[PDB]
Amino acid sequence: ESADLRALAKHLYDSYIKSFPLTKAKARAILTGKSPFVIYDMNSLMMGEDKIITPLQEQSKEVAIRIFQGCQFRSVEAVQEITEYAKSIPGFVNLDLNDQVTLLKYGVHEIIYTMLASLMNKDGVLISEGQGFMTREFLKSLRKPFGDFMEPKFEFAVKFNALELDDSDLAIFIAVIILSGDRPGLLNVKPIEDIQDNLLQALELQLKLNHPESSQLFAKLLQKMTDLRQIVTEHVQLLQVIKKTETDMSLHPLLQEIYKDLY
Ligand SMILES: O=C(O)c1c(Sc2ccccc2)c2cc(Cl)ccc2n1Cc1ccc(Cl)cc1
Ligand SMILES: O=C(O)[C@H](Cc1ccccc1)Oc1ccc(-c2ccccc2)cc1
Ligand SMILES: O=C(O)[C@H](Cc1ccccc1)Oc1ccc(-c2ccccc2)cc1
Repeated sequence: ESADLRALAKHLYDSYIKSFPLTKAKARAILTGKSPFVIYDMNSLMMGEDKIITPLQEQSKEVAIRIFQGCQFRSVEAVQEITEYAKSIPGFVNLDLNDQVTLLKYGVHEIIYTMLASLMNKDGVLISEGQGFMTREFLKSLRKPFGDFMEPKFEFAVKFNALELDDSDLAIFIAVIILSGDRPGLLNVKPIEDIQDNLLQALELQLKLNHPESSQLFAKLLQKMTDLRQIVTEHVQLLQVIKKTETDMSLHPLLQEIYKDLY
């Protein structure tokens, strides 16, 4: 029933609003003008780092290393809030715990990038809960291989943002991503597909109601999941070049655990 689906949509949204201080609405409100300092080069980064506690040993490290060490902090927090949102998805806590961990290891960064897109435009990304703006070309200018981390997230975000989703849309779309039945190592595929198919109905209903003059938005949205797997795939391959060139780069053990036996 359309009444059941709108209930599921509403449930996911209320749960999404509860778990994620980063919302498209707030991000868009900052990019609309409804103030942030701009890091566009080395000089402006140093000025800006002050205006956004880390040990002195970590502070004395290379700029490139420091930028990706610090994003890690918001990253692991995202993985925790994403994990809690997952549990609030009907049926998920009833999956086998091995399958719960597997969907979540494969899914968290696709969601992180989906939510990250709200903060990017074709020129830069809102940082520090919207207080700052770091440019895409300055990220590209970082020492190799660091200059290559972010550029494929920008290319996705420009296209993902062109669809003008609401948070109420994204609440369902990210639930769909977590409950993907074809992740490697899933024991019970069909209970997972059982929930997702029902989530794909909610998402379809939600797009027809929220985007009535856009007939194939659903199709475009579902394809972006291919973009996200490719961005994770690329991102992980880059982490190993970072294990071979960089050593002092302090990876976070939860990120280590997620990136084990993955793609
Ligand atoms: O903590 C931040 O605000 C931040 C950071 S941390 C940071 C930012 C600028 C200078 C030093 C550290 C970050 C780094 C990159 Cl390459 C891209 C986006 C970044 N952001 C924005 C961001 C938003 C959400 C999430 Cl999960 C991670 C990062
Ligand atoms: O610091 C945090 O707890 C979160 C972590 C998080 C990151 C991605 C998805 C879910 C959670 O990161 C944020 C990133 C941006 C923002 C934000 C807030 C207001 C306007 C724009 C961005 C808030 C939190
Ligand atoms: O993998 C992740 O969770 C993050 C994702 C992310 C990266 C930038 C902005 C928002 C999210 O990307 C990273 C890139 C490099 C590193 C890192 C940290 C310490 C040592 C080596 C690499 C950690 C995270």
